[PDB]
Amino acid sequence: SVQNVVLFDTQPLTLMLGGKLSYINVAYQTYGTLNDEKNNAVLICHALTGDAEPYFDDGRDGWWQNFMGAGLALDTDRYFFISSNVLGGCKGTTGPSSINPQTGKPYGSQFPNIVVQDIVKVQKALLEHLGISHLKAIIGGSFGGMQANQWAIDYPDFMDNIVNLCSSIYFSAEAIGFNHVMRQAVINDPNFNGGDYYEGTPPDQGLSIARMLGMLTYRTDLQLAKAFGRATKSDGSFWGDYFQVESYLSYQGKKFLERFDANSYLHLLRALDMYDPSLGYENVKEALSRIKARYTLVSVTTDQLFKPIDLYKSKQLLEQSGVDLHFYEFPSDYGHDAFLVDYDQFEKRIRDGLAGN
Amino acid sequence: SVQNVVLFDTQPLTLMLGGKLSYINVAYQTYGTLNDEKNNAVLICHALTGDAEPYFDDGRDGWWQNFMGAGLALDTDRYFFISSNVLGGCKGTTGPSSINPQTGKPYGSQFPNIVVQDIVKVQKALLEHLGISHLKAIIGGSFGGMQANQWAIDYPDFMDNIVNLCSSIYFSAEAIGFNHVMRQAVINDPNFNGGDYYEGTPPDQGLSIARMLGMLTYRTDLQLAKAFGRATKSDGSFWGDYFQVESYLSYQGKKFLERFDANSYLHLLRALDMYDPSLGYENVKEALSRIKARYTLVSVTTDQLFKPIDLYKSKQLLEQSGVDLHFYEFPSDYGHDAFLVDYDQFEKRIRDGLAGN
Repeated sequence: SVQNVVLFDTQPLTLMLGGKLSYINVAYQTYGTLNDEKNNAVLICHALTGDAEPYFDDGRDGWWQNFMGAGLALDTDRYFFISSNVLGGCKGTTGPSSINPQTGKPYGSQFPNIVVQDIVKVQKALLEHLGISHLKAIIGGSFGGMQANQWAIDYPDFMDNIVNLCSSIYFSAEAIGFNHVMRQAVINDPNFNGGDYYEGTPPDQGLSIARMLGMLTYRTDLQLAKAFGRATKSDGSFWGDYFQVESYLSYQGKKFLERFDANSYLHLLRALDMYDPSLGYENVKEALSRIKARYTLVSVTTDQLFKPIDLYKSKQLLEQSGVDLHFYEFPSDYGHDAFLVDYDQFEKRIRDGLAGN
Repeated sequence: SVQNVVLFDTQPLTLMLGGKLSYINVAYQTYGTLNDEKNNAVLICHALTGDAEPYFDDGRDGWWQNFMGAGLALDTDRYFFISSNVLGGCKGTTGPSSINPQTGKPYGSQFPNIVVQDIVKVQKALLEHLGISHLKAIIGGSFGGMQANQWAIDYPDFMDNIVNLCSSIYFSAEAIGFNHVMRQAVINDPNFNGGDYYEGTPPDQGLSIARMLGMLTYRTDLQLAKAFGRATKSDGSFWGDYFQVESYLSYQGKKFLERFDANSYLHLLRALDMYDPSLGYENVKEALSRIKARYTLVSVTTDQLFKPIDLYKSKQLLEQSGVDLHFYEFPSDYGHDAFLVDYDQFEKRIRDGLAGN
């Protein structure tokens, strides 16, 4: 039961890469109870395909369901959580599928290019609307960790703690490569129509293929060996699903189409791979030297997307700027998805991160 | 200047998965001089996108150019090398782009499904034609290593030495996943026309995307970080090439179209991921227990496609069947491509492998 507010109505959002957006709807949810001191507020930043709803109490499973709730690491008895769909998203916050106020048709190909710096400005405006003037913590994994990192730079005294799970401050060359293949799969779909597909058939073939590729970067080869190995589908096909792992990828690629928009996927992939914490500052050292928060950074050693090399490059850059840094690492079969799955290994890191330990 | 011979004319090749092929042209090349004892013959088996020409002496660069020649690891002063394009290929040996003798049009969608067991039967027939009744060695990397492995099983006393570089006897679940995405990229190209595209526009979009994905599995993230890092293209585009790594992938994907056929790519991907040395035998242990050759297996520890987990699973299976096994491993920035690039680390392994050391 997502909440909504229209912002940037009387003054547009000026985007880092140029051009502007007006009448930005922000979809968001809150959980728990803000205390009298108002000192227990936590911002949750979602990952690439996440949305405003990490948790439900009524029987549904949110994207962080088993990590969140009464007495759990994301403790709804303790904190007041705010979670919002990013600018450029497709689950309520203004994105390329939204109606362009200037045309009455979806933005589509006309949606401006956005970066994490824009996304966090929208989140700041939301918190201003909600009357939250300081945060106990900001927490996010993956693309959400980049949002948390950017918050730490842009609003250095606004939060006590930053909890960055499984992200680096720069995306690797190889990871850019995967994003590139995913974008090209979408854009070369015969129904893409340059991004203006909303009045016709959507680019389902390309988006489902892109999603399958993304999924192959999110866990580990060991996890897939355990789940499927070389099990075969009973009546498979050579040019379709023959192995069980192929069946699973095809099923999940198709299921993804029910919940995501191709243009949003393109815009957020580019925000992710373009992310540069130095943008708007003299250089990265100057940007990171702004950070005053207690900063927790967690590396999964088996992550195949944000690999240890990237996490260590980030660790070094943060240390070089004198960040109050607390770095932790461990292996997980779940690789990049571990921050969403491996509660046993993340529980203490999250609990301690939020609390200032 | 490839040589050609038509085989399986008076008796068709019966394929493992059913159905038959007649009038199979085999494109091949020989190098060096067969000695009077005829005991210096070596079969080279090419990898997924390789062909019959690993070497040229006239100025051109073959696919194994810097490893091969006078006094080099693949020593053309010492051995008589035979190299042939695989069944299902597109560089001279009968494949889906070849004319179907029964229709006068390319096989296309009518090309039968093939496996490594079929490919090696064609190679055996070629050697019979050439009057080679025993080999000093068989050598191949990647998909070529699978061909070498299969030779060792099917014709156990036909060769002294087997040199298997960077392949396992089974493809992993994750690796199957990548093949699946690559196949779907091709098949969902608007010009694929179910595989019968030869009279129209070829599926260039899908094939170039598939190739880009393949390339991201063939080296290492470190190698890409060294080559490109986050360097940008001077006048890039958001939905096209923005980073230098993207430019490179797009350029190489396009260049690949000049030399490869989409249907061949599909057929060989399936031969690779379906490869099962137990096929036609009671089980894998029975199959591998047939091997009598001195068997060299090399693992690149940084290989991101045939990962150490797979190479060790293979090592164990070969040992369990009492194979005369000689296993070596080392890291390389070039990962799966190291057997084609990293001469410094492969030179001794190849030299020793061929010679019976």
